[PDB]
Amino acid sequence: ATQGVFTLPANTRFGVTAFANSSGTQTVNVLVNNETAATFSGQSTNNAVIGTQVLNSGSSGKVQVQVSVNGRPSDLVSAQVILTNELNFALVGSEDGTDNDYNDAVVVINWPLG
Amino acid sequence: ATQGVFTLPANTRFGVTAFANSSGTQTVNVLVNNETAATFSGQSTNNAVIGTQVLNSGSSGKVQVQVSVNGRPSDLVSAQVILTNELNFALVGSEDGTDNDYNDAVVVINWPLG
Amino acid sequence: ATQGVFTLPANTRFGVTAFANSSGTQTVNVLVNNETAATFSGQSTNNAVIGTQVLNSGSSGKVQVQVSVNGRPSDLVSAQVILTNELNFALVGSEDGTDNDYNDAVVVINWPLG
Amino acid sequence: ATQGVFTLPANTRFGVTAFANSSGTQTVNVLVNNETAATFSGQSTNNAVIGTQVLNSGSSGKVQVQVSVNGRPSDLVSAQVILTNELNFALVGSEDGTDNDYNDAVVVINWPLG
Ligand SMILES: [Ca+2]
Ligand SMILES: [Ca+2]
Ligand SMILES: [Ca+2]
Ligand SMILES: [Ca+2]
Ligand SMILES: [Ca+2]
Ligand SMILES: [Ca+2]
Ligand SMILES: [Ca+2]
Ligand SMILES: [Ca+2]
Repeated sequence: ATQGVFTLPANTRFGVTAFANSSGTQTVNVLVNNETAATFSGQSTNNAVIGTQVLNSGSSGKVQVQVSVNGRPSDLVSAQVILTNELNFALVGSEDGTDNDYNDAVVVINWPLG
Repeated sequence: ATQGVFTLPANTRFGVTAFANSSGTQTVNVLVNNETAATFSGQSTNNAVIGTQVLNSGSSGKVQVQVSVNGRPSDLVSAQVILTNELNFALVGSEDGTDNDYNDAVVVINWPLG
Repeated sequence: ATQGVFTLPANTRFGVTAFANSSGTQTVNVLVNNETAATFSGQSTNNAVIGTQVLNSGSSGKVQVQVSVNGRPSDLVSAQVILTNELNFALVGSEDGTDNDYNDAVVVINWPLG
Repeated sequence: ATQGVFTLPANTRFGVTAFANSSGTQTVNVLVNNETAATFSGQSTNNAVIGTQVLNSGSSGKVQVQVSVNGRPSDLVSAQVILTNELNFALVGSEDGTDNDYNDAVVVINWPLG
């Protein structure tokens, strides 16, 4: 199934933050309406917060997270969870190798802000 | 129901990261086996990271997130989500007022690391 | 925080199913736009299905689950989870006593159908 | 990533329930410790409960859900969510065709019981 794709409410600010847990350098791209809106990278085996940014979901509300290592797409897992019918988290994990820890880059999207 | 309390596997490293979205200064305390292990404080209405840390769950695995504003506890909402039977997120939102956006401090715990 | 309240897409069929795990007879009410749309009542300590129904979310999309035992409201916990940006679960647990298992009535709402 | 595989606490009763939403007849197999423990089949486009059973997770705690339609494996999506650190849901959706609704067979596992 497709993973790392989320429909947000239109014209809404959201946070996106990425964490690294890998010997390989992670690159995280965040697309809004199919155009890159943020890119983060780093290399940590201790959960470094390699990047954070505030974005707007725009007219479409379509947000996509992609992760690559050495130019090769990682395998993604994702879900969205909503608490008290108000607080939203879109969650992504990724695997760059064979150990299947799926933490090599972790991406958290949250809304609303403010 | 109790919120913000999570049982992690014992003796496991985990990440904890807090974001703020409120005019009030947020104080996030993270307890491991009922003792304060980390504390983050800050103010933002733009989802700023007010702190991040890596902790060990210890012998009990018991982790609790508390959120307060000027010493008064916020109302918490939380859940744990597990992707591909491996990647864990413990998620907390909090409300310091009446608008019920539950984003005033947002706390993300993730494991495993490395 | 309020629990057991969910905003569904409008005019959408959804499933609602209730399970019981308690010495007490559970009464589950499902409200659509603040009006009772289904009521399930039964008793089991073995996860028996006490009711299942397909309902329409109507013009508002507002769906609320209430649980009581001998007329006393149970304490609720809830969340919504979305898989592959398409498959939705609205999940409710409830506690009628002191053991905090939160399984006394378990309610699963799923959509889309068909 | 692997989907439909869950690690439950050992020697624990759990509920497993399957719903159908497809023109094709669904076959759901539930494995405990790699051995078939339950099997459900049926056709519905109205969320019929094609099976519900209480099983024991045994010494391993390993539970796997497989879904097929006239012998062809469906593509699976899955996640686990835990509410109030007590109430567990393991969720599976499946796609047998081209529309990517992922509801063709829906399987919900819940624990603890009683
Ligand atoms: Ca890895
Ligand atoms: Ca890793
Ligand atoms: Ca607020
Ligand atoms: Ca706020
Ligand atoms: Ca109980
Ligand atoms: Ca019970
Ligand atoms: Ca389908
Ligand atoms: Ca379908």
